[PDB]
Amino acid sequence: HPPCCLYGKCRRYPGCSSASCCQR
Repeated sequence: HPPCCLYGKCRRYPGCSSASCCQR
């Protein structure tokens, strides 16, 4: 995947349900 927190914020690339901007 690219950066999952792009612009700080939580975009839906494959397996970024465990990015940290996604936790909120």
